[PDB]
Amino acid sequence: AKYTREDIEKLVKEENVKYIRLQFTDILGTIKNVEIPVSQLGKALDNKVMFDGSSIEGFVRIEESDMYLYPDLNTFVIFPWTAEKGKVARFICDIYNPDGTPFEGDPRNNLKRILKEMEDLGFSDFNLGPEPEFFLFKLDEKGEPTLELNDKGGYFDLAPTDLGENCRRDIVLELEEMGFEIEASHHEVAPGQHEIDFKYAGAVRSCDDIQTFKLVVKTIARKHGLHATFMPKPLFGVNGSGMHCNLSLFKNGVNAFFDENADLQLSETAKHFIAGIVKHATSFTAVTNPTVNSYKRLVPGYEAPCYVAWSAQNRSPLIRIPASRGISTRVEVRSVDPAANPYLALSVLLAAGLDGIKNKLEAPAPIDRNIYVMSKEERMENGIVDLPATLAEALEEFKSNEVMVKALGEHLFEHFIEAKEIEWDMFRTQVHPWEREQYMSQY
Amino acid sequence: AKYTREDIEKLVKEENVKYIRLQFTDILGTIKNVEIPVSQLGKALDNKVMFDGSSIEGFVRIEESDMYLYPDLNTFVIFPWTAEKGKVARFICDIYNPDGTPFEGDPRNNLKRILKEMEDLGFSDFNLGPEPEFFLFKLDEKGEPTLELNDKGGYFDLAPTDLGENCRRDIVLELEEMGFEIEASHHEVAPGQHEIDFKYAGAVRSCDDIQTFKLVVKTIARKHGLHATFMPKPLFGVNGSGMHCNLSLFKNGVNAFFDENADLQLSETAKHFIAGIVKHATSFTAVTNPTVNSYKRLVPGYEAPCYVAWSAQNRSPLIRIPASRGISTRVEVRSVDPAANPYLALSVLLAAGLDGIKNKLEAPAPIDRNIYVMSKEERMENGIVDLPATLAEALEEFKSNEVMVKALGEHLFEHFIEAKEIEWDMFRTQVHPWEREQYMSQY
Amino acid sequence: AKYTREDIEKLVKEENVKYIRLQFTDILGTIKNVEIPVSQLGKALDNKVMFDGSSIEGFVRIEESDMYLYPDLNTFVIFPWTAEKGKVARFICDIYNPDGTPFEGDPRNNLKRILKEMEDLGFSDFNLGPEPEFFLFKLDEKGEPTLELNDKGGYFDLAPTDLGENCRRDIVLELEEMGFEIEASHHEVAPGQHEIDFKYAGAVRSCDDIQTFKLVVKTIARKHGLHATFMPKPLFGVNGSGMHCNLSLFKNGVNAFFDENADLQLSETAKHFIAGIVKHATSFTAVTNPTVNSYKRLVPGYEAPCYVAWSAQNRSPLIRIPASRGISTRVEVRSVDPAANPYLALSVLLAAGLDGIKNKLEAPAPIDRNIYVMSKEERMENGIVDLPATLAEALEEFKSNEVMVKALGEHLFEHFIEAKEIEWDMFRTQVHPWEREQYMSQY
Ligand SMILES: NC(=O)CC[C@H](N)C(=O)O
Ligand SMILES: NC(=O)CC[C@H](N)C(=O)O
Ligand SMILES: NC(=O)CC[C@H](N)C(=O)O
Ligand SMILES: [Mg+2]
Ligand SMILES: [Mg+2]
Ligand SMILES: [Mg+2]
Ligand SMILES: [Mg+2]
Ligand SMILES: [Mg+2]
Ligand SMILES: [Mg+2]
Repeated sequence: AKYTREDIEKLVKEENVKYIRLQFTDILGTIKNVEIPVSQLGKALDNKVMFDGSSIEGFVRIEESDMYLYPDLNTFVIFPWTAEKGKVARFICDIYNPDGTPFEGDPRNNLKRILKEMEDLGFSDFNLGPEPEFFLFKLDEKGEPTLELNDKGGYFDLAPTDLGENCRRDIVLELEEMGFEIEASHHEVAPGQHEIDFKYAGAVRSCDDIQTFKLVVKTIARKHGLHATFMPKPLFGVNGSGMHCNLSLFKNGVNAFFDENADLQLSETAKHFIAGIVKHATSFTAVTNPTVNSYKRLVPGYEAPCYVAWSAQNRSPLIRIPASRGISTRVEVRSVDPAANPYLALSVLLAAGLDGIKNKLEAPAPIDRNIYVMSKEERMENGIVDLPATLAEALEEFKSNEVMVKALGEHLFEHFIEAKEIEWDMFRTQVHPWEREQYMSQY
Repeated sequence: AKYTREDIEKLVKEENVKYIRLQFTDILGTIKNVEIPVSQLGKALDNKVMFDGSSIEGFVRIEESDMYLYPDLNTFVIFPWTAEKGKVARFICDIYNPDGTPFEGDPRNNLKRILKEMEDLGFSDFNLGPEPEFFLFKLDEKGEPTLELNDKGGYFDLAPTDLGENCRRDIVLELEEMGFEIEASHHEVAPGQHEIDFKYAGAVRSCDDIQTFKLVVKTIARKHGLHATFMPKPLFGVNGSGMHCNLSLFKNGVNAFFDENADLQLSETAKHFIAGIVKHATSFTAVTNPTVNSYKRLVPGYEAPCYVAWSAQNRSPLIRIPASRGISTRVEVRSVDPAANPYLALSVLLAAGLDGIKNKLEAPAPIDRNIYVMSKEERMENGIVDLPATLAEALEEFKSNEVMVKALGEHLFEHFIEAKEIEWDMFRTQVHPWEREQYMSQY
Repeated sequence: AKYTREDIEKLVKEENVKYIRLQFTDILGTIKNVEIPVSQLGKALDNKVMFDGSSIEGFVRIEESDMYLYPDLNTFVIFPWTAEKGKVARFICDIYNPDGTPFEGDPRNNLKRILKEMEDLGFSDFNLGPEPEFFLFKLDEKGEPTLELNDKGGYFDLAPTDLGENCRRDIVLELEEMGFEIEASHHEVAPGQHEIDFKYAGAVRSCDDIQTFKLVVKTIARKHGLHATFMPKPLFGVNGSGMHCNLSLFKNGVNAFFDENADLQLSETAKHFIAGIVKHATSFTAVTNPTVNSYKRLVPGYEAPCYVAWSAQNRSPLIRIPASRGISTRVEVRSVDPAANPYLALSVLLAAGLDGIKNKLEAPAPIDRNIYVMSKEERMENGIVDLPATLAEALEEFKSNEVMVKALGEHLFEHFIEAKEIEWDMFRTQVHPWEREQYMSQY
C-alpha cells in the first residue's frame, strides 16, 4: 500500500493537480484512458466513475457496456513535463462489472488470475526485468513522421552529444522524477534505435511501468520534434526492436531459480521453467508478437529469435540465462517484442513456465551450437523447431495449445483471436507496392 | 506438318526476312529467346544453333550448360508490325541435350510427356480454350508505367471508341495477320481490363499461342503508349485478372466429354475428369498460380475461385461446365491465371484429370448453392475445402501430392520449388508500407 | 591518486549531477558508453553495473556476452555545457569479465599491458603529446554535413575573427573548464582545418584525453551548426589530417632520451628507440592508419609521411625530433592520424620502441635531404622504404610482424584483422563515380 486515500488527497492538493488521467489497457495492449477534472477525484477514489467497458476489446466492439474504474492508489503518478496551473496526474485503474465483480475481458486482471495461480504452487513473487527497444524518426514540415532516423549511432555508441537536446537522456531524466528505477540505457545496434532497461519488478507493477514507459517515451519524443515507435520491424534490412523479458521466480522471498551446487548454478525449478517455456514457445508467440510486422523481425541475421532453444552464450537464442547468479539468476526470453501487450505477454509466459514446474517437464539440452548455419536438416535431427513464420501460423498454434489458451481466459481469448484474424486477413488481401515492382512488368 | 523445310525457306526469302527469333519458355513461364540473322537460318533449321540451356531454370542458374534449339516448323510466324528491311520472324524451339536427347528441364517438353501419357489411355486430343485477361496502364513522361488505367469501361462495355487508336482492337487485328483464330474479345469487369478469347486448340499449340499472345499484347500496347500486364492482382479492391482454361478430352476424334443421355449431357469420362481435378485442385494451385500476388486475386468478392467445387451456374466456381454441348462440351477451370506458365499449368491440369479417369474417381455433387455466404462451418459440413491462401501454403500442398509432383518431373519440380521458396521468402521478410501505416504510430 | 569514492560522492551531490556516462572504447577506437541515472551511481562505483561486452568488437560482434564496467575514479569529469537541470558526468571505465578478470579484448587494457613490459625493462613513464587535426564543415538544412568548409583560413592564420561564434576558441575554452591542459592551438594548412595540441601526459591519461577531445570537439561543433571530422583525408587535393604523436620515454623520472653531451643531444636509449620504430614502421602502419581513407592521406605533396626515415629538419619525415631538449626531448611519429584508436596506436608504437631498446638496435643515418625528388630507384640505394600504399598492404605487413601482433594480443589482433579485412573488401568491390567518369564513355 504505497499510498493511501489521504496520502493521495494531500498530494493532489499540495502539488496543485488539476487533471487526472484514469488509465487502463485494452486487448491490443493499447494505452486507454478516461480523463476527469480534479474536482472529481473524490468520485474517482470511490470507484464510482463509469465508462464504456466495451472499449477494452478494441476495434471489435459490438455494444456499449457500462463499467467501473477502480484506481490503484499505488500507481498514482504525476507528469513533470505538464506544468503550471494544469498539472496532470494518473491512476492505472482496474475494471469491474456493474455488479462489483472484476471484468474478465481486462488483461491486467488476467495477469492477476495467473499470478494467483502462481501462489497456489508455493511461489511468492514473479519479477520481470524488461528491455524495451524503440526507434526515433524525424518529423516533417507538417508533423508527420518520416523514415529519417534521429542519428547514425551504433551498438552502445555515444549517440547525440549531450549538448542541446538528447531524447534518450531527457526520457530517463523524466522517468526518474516520476519514480522510475531505471537500470541503464544505451544506443542500439541499428541507427536511431534506443534502449532503456528497467529494474527488477513484480509482474503487475513491471507491466504497469512498461505501459507508462511507452507513454513517456512517445510524449517526450514528440516534444523534441521526433517520433518514437515500438513497431517490431519499422525498416527492412535494419535491426528490429524487441522487448527481452528477464523472468525470475521466488519462493518465501528467495530467488527460486538459483542453486549454488547444480550445473550453471540453476535449480531444478529453474530448468523445469525452461522446459515449460520451450514446450509452449511456438504456441504463445501469437501473444508475445501480436502484430503481422512482428514476424518480419523474427528473421535470421538481425539478432532476433528464430528457433526454440536456450543457451548461456549464443548468436541469438530464444531463451538466454544471464551471467549474474544468486538473487539475480534469471531466465531471459528474447522473442517478446515492444508491440506485445505486457499484461497478456506475461500471463502466457508465466503459464508456460508454471506448466513445466507443476508437471516437472524435462528441460532440453543447452545449445551453444550454431542454429544459424545448420540447415533445417540438423534442426530436425535435433529438437530444434522453428517459430511460426507468420501471424496466421502463430494463431493456429496458439489455439491448439490448451494451457496457453486457458492462460488468457474465455473472454480475452475469444476477442484476441477475432481481432488478429481480421488483422491478418486485412494484410493478406492487401496489394503491396513490392508486389507490382516484382510482377507489374515481369508478367 | 504445317510447314516444311522448303516452305520455310521460300517464305523467308519472298517475305524478305532479315531477323529470326528462336524463342522458348523457361521454368517461370517467361518468354525466352535467342535471336539470329537470316544468314543463319540454315544452321537453325539444321538444329545446330547452341545456347546456354541453364537459362531455362530462370534465376536459379548455377552453371552454364550448352544445349541445342530445335525449331518447330509449325510455329513459324512473321511479325507484321516489324516492317521494311528489318522484317522479323519467329520459331518456337524445343530444347535438346548435347547428346541429342530432349531436355527434362524444358516445360514445353513436359507437356509432351504428359500428353503421351494421355494417348496411352486411349485419348487422341486434349484441346484448350484460354480466356487470358490483362490490364492496360498509362505511361508517364519518361516511359515507366503508372497506376492510371487506359479507360473507365465496365464488363462488356464499348471501351475506347473506334476513332483514333484502340489497343484491344489493334491487338486482335495483328493476331489475325499472324494467323490467330480468335473467338472474340470484350472489356472486362474492372476499368482498364481487357480479355481476348482464343479458339479451341491442341494443348501444345494452344499453350504456344498463349506465350505469343502475351508478346503481341505487350508489344502492341507499348506501341500505343500503354503498358500491358498479366499480373493476377495489380490493384487492391478492383477485379483481378485470371486465365480460365476450357479443357476438353477427345477419343478417336470425338469429344469424349459429351453424352447425350446422361445428366447434364456429361459422360462418365467427363465426370471422372471432374473428380481428378477436384482431388488435386489444392495441390496444383502452386503451378496454376505461381506468384505471391496470384493469391491476392483468390480473395472472395471479385468473381475468382476460392473453394474447390464445380457447378454449371454459380457466383464464381472453381470448375464450370459451359452451356454448349456436343463437340463443345468442356470443363472450365477458373483458378488458373495469366501469370501461370502455360506449359506447366496444362501438364498439371492434364495429370489431375487423367488421374481421375484412370482410377475412375467419383465426382462430387454439383453445387448451385452459395459458398460465398455459408461460413466455413457448412463448408466443413460439406466437401468444400478452401484453396491455399498463400504461395507458401500452396507449395506445401503441391509437394505432398505425388501424382502432381510426378506430373512435372524430377528436374522441373526441383527447380520450380527452389525458385518459389526463395520468391516467397523474399516477400515474407519484406516490410511493406501498409505495415508502417498500421503500426508506425499505433505502437 | 586524484579522487576518492567520497570525493566523487560529494562532487556529484554538490554539482547536482543527474546523468552519468560510463564510457569506454571499442576496437575501432569508437567512443562508446552505457548511461545510467545518478541514482545508480553507487552500483556504478561498486563495479556491479553490467553490459554486453561484445560491443567492444564493433560490427564484428557475434554473440552477446555479459561483462562488468570498472569506473576509473580519476577519469571523472563534468561536462560544463550540459544544462544545470540535467548535469552530465562521465567515467572512463575498464572492462572486466564476469569472474572479475580484465577482459583481454579491451583496448585500454592492452595499453596497460604493454606499459608493464615498459616498467619491467626499467622505465617509469611514457608520455604522449598528440597534435590532433580536424576539419569543420557546414551543416545544411537537415543538420546534414556538406563539403562546405567553415573558413578560408591558412596555416597559422588568425582564422575566424573574435566574432560572436568561433568554434576553435570555444572548444579550447570548454576544455579549460573540464581540467584540460592545452598547449596551444592554431589553424592548419588547409582551409577549415584546425589543430589543438595538448600538454604531454601519461600514455593512458593522454589516450583518454584523445578520446574525450574527439567527443567535446564534435559536440561543440554541432552546437555551432558545424560538423567536426577526424577523417584522415576528407577532400582530394587538399591537405589531410594527422594526429602527430610526440613520444617521450622516462626512466627514474628523468627524460631517458636527452643526453647533455651527446651527438644531437640524444642519448643511446633515444637512438635505439628510433631504430625500434624504423624497422616496425611499415608493420604497425595498419594500426596508426586503420582506415582505407587513411592511405589516401599518406601521399606525397601534403606534409604526410610516405617513407620510413627520421630527421630534425625535412619536408615530411616519418620520424621528426623537435628542437627543445631536456625533459622536453621527444620523438615525433607523424604517420599516425586522428582515426587511429589511441589505445591501440600507443600500444603498437610503445611495443616497437621497446623492441629497439631491449635488442640494442642501431639507428640508421638521418635523412636530411629531399626524399621527394629521389626516384623510386634512388630511395632503394639508401635505407628508404615506402609505407604501405593501401590498407590491404598495411594489413599483410602487420601479420608478417610478430612483435607487433603480440603487441595487440591474440584476441584483439584476431578481431582487428577481421574488421579491417571485411572493411577493405567492401571498398575493393565498390564502384566509384570516378571509375564511371573515366570509363563510361572512353570504353
Ligand atoms: N544486442 C541486442 O540485444 C539486439 C536486440 C535486437 N535489437 C532484437 O531485435 O532483439
Ligand atoms: N466475368 C469474369 O469472367 C470475371 C473474371 C475475373 N476478372 C477473374 O478474376 O476471374
Ligand atoms: N603539422 C602540419 O603541418 C600538418 C601536416 C598535415 N596536416 C599532415 O598530414 O600531417
Ligand atoms: Mg538490446
Ligand atoms: Mg537482451
Ligand atoms: Mg472473364
Ligand atoms: Mg470465363
Ligand atoms: Mg599540424
Ligand atoms: Mg607536428
